[PDB]
Amino acid sequence: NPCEKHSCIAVIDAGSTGSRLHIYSYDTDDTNTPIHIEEIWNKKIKPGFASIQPNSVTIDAYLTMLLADAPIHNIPVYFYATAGMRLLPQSQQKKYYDELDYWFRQQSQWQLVEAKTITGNDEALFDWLAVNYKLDTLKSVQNKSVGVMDMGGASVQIVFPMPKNAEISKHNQVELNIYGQNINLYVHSFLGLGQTEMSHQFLNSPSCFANDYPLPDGESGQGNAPSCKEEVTSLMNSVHKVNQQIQPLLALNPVNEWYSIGGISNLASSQLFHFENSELTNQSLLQQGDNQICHQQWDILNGQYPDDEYLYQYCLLSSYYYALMVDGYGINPNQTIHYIPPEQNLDWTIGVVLHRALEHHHHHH
Amino acid sequence: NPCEKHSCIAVIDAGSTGSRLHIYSYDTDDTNTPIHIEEIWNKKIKPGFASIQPNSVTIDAYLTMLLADAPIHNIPVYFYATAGMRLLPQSQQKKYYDELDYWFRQQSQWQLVEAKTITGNDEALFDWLAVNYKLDTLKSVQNKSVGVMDMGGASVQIVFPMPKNAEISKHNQVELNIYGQNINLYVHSFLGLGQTEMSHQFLNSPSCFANDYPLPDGESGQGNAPSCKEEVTSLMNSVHKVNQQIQPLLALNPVNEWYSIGGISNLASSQLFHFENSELTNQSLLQQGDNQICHQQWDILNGQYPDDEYLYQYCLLSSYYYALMVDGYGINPNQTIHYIPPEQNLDWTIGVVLHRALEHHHHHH
Ligand code: MOO
Ligand code: MOO
Ligand SMILES: [Cl-]
Ligand SMILES: [Cl-]
Ligand SMILES: [Mg+2]
Ligand SMILES: [Mg+2]
Ligand SMILES: [Mg+2]
Ligand SMILES: [Mg+2]
Ligand SMILES: [Mg+2]
Ligand code: NA
Repeated sequence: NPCEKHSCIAVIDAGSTGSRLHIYSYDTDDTNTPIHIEEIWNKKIKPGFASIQPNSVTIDAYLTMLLADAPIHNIPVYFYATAGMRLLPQSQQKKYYDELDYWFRQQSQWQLVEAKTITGNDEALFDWLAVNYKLDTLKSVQNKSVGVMDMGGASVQIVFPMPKNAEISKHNQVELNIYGQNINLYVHSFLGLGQTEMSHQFLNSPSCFANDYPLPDGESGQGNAPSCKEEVTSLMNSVHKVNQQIQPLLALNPVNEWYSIGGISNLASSQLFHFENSELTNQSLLQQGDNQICHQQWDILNGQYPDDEYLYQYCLLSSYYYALMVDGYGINPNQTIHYIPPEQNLDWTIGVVLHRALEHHHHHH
Repeated sequence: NPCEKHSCIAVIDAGSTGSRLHIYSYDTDDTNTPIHIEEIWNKKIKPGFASIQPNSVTIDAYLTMLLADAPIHNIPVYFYATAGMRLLPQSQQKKYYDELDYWFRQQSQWQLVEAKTITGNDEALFDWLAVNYKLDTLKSVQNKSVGVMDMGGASVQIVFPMPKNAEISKHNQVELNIYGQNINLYVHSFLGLGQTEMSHQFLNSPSCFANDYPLPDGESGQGNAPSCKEEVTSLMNSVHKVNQQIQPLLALNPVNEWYSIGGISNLASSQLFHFENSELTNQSLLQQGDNQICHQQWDILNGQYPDDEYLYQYCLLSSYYYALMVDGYGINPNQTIHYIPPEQNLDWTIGVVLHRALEHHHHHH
């Protein structure tokens, strides 16, 4: 019974593809900042909260499915929705939260702190805090710059150390004080550039699918990762101006180690790829995707890798990740990108556990 | 009961935002081609079929809601899904159709002819047939070229007369013989360019929202339709190459009269616009959206136009329709675009009633 010996908190990541409940036990240091954070419960359900009908019956069944069987209920809960909910009209988001708030008003133990759609900049902050907590890089001032990417279904986040810059929007910068050190981060989220939303722009692009894959328009895949990559790069740069926004900042504030969470782990774990030590390079990702996936016959691939979820998109996703990281962020194709092993299902939720403590009894900072 | 006096057929348009059942009565001419087509039943339900959970309980409820109270059931039924279903994995589409097939197997009167996701090119053919049927332009050879656009949530279609060309893909050309005339059409659908999917790439663009509209990233709208239009044009052309594909063909094959169905009629019916005769020009649409919507204060607009669905997107949609029609298709900003009055809810379903008869007892043409 860990919550009889430690503080405990529930954090729900309500993302575009599903909601994942975490309960963490933790202790605190001399400034009442969480340490010894341990996950004691993890439950995920599908589909995304923004994808279910926003009526009482459906939302009530979904929250019961997510929460009722948790081992401890008398604890603070944060329900934070991300890019899936950001895509909806305000009226629709309000209907979801009104029904969710009603559901919690009928719960006598759960302590609902907040339920809301967070900005992609908050999500990026929590991404960086969660990964650095796990890497054990927060307790002391670092030799090296650690950058984090989160590759979601609807948005993608990038976040890295950068000194305050009064020429850049206040919304894209965060200063915090944690474990005795002052940290200044650049944060950005690109809504629409998550894998699900991006893919809906390229489904009839033959270069983005394995040979003979049946495209929606009745034509056939004819995969070519470099060509698909160039198409996705036009969405990255001509549309979203990722290069113009990110490249000059990384040039001035280089990152020594890149970590990624989200969907790269799922792709890179395919047996179609040869990666070791839970790390890849963009050049190897694009080359392997081109040679083993894009240029292979669809029917053969399909039968040969039967456990590979969204295998039909692996030519597209190899090309898209390279477009995003290389052509968008300007990362060198030969630079190592660490991905957190998929078994961990690491998300940003530990960031909430840490962040909520940093202002103590100041309520409006 | 019309169907005791006439042939009858049910056609379901299962689009990205909902499904609309029509039952038509009709007679036939001396080639057994439908004439005197009349709508005797129309029922719409939300949301889109591709948006409900694909299990027997939910699918069964949805088809029951859509079909059970129809006045006549012992007739052929076509269930044709469009771009909403095109966006999904093949496995997921198979789940939906396996459950739908099972549901129809428990029905003793409905005669399910086909239930499938049709290509955007098929949808574009039906778009042209349905509109030209309503305009009464099919029975005799036209001295005028009539073009049709269908502005959907996930795809948009364009279709216009074009003599058969050996240099253009067979998939984008259709020859038919109807009412004794031979008609040759160019058809194209752009998946990802329907309004819902398009909008997901611009939700954090301040130029695309009314002043002080709260964007997902925490920043404020600062509307400017020409600027928003140039952003949306980069998705049309740099990404989808609409201009390169369409403009040369319209240059060689001018359209004399443009008609649109789908979302234009919803937008243009707002009291923010001044249009007459159910027609607009792109020049006027972009100017009016810029000055009445983009440059206005969000809270004022929101309270002033309380019945306007998706009012918060009208600066974006004005800018996007211009980007698509002018910068994409190359239509002159001063060219009249007819929109079918919104009360009609005219879709492409009459196109199915006509097209199914054209090959008579030939089953593999
Ligand atoms: O809600 Mo997301 O899947 O992290 O873009
Ligand atoms: O399924 Mo659509 O809404 O006609 O693009
Ligand atoms: Cl298509
Ligand atoms: Cl955001
Ligand atoms: Mg996420
Ligand atoms: Mg292996
Ligand atoms: Mg439609
Ligand atoms: Mg969607
Ligand atoms: Mg009026
Ligand atoms: Na999308």
